[PDB]
Amino acid sequence: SPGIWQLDCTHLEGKVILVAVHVASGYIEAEVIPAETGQETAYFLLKLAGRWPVKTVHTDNGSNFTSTTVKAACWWAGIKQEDGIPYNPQSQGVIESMNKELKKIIGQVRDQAEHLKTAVQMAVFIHNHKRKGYSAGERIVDIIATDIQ
Amino acid sequence: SPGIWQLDCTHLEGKVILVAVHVASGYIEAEVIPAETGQETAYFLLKLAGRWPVKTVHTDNGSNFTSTTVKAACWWAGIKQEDGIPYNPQSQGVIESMNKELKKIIGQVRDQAEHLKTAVQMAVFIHNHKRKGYSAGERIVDIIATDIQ
Ligand SMILES: C=CCN(Cc1ccccc1C(=O)NCC1CCC1)Cc1ccc2c(c1C(=O)O)OC[C@H](CCC(=O)O)O2
Ligand SMILES: C=CCN(Cc1ccccc1C(=O)NCC1CCC1)Cc1ccc2c(c1C(=O)O)OC[C@H](CCC(=O)O)O2
Ligand SMILES: [Cl-]
Ligand SMILES: [Cl-]
Repeated sequence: SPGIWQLDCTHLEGKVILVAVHVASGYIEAEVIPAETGQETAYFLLKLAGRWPVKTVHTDNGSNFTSTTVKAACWWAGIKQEDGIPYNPQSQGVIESMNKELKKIIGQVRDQAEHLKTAVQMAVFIHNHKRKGYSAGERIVDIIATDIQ
Repeated sequence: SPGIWQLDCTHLEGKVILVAVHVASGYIEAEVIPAETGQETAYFLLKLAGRWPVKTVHTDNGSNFTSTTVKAACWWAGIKQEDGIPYNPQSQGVIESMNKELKKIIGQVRDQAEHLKTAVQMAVFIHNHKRKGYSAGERIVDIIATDIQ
């Protein structure tokens, strides 16, 4: 569980927001891209895995699961690439709610930036710092530190 | 010191590599940009502070210290923006050595990607995972978790 992440792709303003969620904590990273491609996904995972100890990624769709570019990045970064089938139905709901939450935050900050990417990074900040009490940022660090010890 | 970061800018292939170093751990994040501008620096800090609890940033030069765009991002993200004067001369040496190390790693991976940005992210990965025995990635998480507790 310390090492398990889930990919998630959502759309706004004719652009794609690619999100990785640390399952156990709810901590996220995100970026705006013109379109989801294998190359964009591969690069995003390479970034993520240099920053956090990513053991397993549940891909967001079959195209990213299939993509040899994505598989190559997962190989490079030592990530187990897995499907994203919601064997637990709770997971669909969790991601749906998360996408709705993020879009709400982006709306709340949208006038504070010209570019969507800026607003998305503001939303990442607010999401990760929000106390639910601990924040997602606190939880991911505690979970991983506990694992290291 | 859990919240103290240092900016560092280095050049390769006619491009700029912007680096943030977590001082106590040596953990890094980095990006390739066409040129250092206040806007590029501001966006980079916004990303960083959404991902780690950034309390203080020692800016890499006087232009980024002065920049009202950089100050705006530091205001937004709750970061204390400070100068980067090496009152401790060991700071110069540490950064210079870090730049040399990163460039060495980039060279070792350079043929594994067409684009410099990919090679830089590979270098970030290798640097953060390298055991020196703990890695910088382990050190940052331990330092921050101890602080939360
Ligand atoms: C078909 C993929 C292209 N490329 C093939 C390649 C080209 C030359 C040498 C080796 C390899 C190779 O297969 N290397 C092993 C893989 C394992 C991790 C690298 C690798 C790559 C992937 C994603 C990227 C890249 C790059 C790049 O070549 O730099 O560049 C930035 C781009 C940014 C996101 C965006 O713009 O979509 O994401
Ligand atoms: C002079 C800065 C331009 N901008 C002014 C602005 C424009 C409209 C509304 C508010 C504000 C405003 O001052 N907001 C408060 C600040 C506090 C954090 C945002 C803000 C900004 C900064 C860096 C960026 C941006 C953007 C943007 O407007 O989206 O866009 C992506 C760009 C990517 C890096 C690159 O390409 O250089 O980094
Ligand atoms: Cl945080
Ligand atoms: Cl790591």
